[PDB]
Amino acid sequence: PHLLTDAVRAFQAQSPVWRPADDEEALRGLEAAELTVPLDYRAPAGRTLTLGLVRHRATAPERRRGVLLVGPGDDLGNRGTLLGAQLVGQLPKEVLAQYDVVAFDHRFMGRSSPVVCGLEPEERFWVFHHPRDFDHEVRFQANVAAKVAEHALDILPYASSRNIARDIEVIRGALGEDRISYLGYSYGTYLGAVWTQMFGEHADRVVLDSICSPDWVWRGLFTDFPPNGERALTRWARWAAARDADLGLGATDGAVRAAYDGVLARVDTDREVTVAGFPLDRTLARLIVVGMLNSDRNYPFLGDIVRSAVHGGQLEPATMGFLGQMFGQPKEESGTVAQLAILAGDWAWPRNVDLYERDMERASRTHPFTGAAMAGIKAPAFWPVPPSEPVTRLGPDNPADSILLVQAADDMSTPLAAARRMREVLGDTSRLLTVADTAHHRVFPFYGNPGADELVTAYLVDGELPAADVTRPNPAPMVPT
Repeated sequence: PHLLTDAVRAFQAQSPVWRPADDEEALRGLEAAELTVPLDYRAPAGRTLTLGLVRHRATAPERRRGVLLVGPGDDLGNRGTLLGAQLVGQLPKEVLAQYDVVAFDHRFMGRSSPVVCGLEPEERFWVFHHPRDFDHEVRFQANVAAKVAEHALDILPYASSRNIARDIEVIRGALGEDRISYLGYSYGTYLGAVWTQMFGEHADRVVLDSICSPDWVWRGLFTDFPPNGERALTRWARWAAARDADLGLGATDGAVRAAYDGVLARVDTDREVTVAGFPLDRTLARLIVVGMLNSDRNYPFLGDIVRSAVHGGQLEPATMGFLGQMFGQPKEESGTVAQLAILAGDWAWPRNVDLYERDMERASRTHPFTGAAMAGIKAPAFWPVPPSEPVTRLGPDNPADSILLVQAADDMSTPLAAARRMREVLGDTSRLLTVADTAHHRVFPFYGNPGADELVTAYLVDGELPAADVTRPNPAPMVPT
């Protein structure tokens, strides 16, 4: 493989102009800047892109250590600039004191040359789409690919994690830094692994939190999910069962699950279901739950929602503002497009349609909650372009001086097994912190776990790393150990 260092250097001589980020409410309080990046690092004198950056700036100039680059989004499809805004509001004070926090939207979405393809609301849910039947899902997923092929064919070969890692190198040079620190979540942890593997001599301190497995690229991300979906739903049901008095579900795990399986049984036979008067289809009856299960702090919201879907009408006013934040508005399209483009642009998906039917039916049976939706046919199976480069070979020759991995032991979308595999692959330059009795996605700083916060802060501020992997407890667990 090739780094294309010459092309990167050519774009590292930029000096962006920063101003207040006044044109978007969520970004007020930050500076913004724009930066240029080649579409194809094999063609540095050819077509270019613009990336949108934001920055906070270290609050203690006399204690400034460097810049902390935020991975450009957590879950693939989300905006890195918005993640940066969330982080500026929640990182430890002393991190904000010693680091310029810099965030960005990666190529082809949000504030960075977004690509739009005329997707319908339902097609934006292509990832967790629950199938009517296999033949109908084939048509659905193939038709998503078609719309992206029609409108984005010219950039699809250049949607890759390796290109985003080169984009990071351009950002680093444009900031004038020899070394940068990095904080990433979910897909950002795969990007962090790739960028350090390629360019890790330029890493200072690296924190990866809620870990994508290195062996997932990229259908494994889907097919490994349903068992973790099942386990996370069962954990909630154990919590709900002990609270039968206050919630409307039963007093055993199975009873609460049966209650929920009843609302699925309905949507899967086209019988009507709503929660707040807002209607639920085959996919939403599942996706709303999955989305809630990204933090076990949401367990009461989920009790509220499942109760309202079974019996009631009213939602508690807390549950309303939290649902309306999530859905109610369609998912941001350029983020869906870039997600599609990267999942298929990094790696060639199986294209035989019968493998996917076999897998869907096997998974529908063994893991009913999300098995069909995850193991089934997906739009990358019909992708119009192949990857331009091999996938990055991650391994223990990673040149980063140190990498700290942070992982909730019971997290759903990025499970403990994934973090342990990343730890194995990166080798002795990495260390893994496991936070016990915690089913939460994005632990530091969002969960407020004292042990994780203290360990990560000690690393980022003082460079302290444990001699070997460590565990920290959850002093406020949602369910017994």
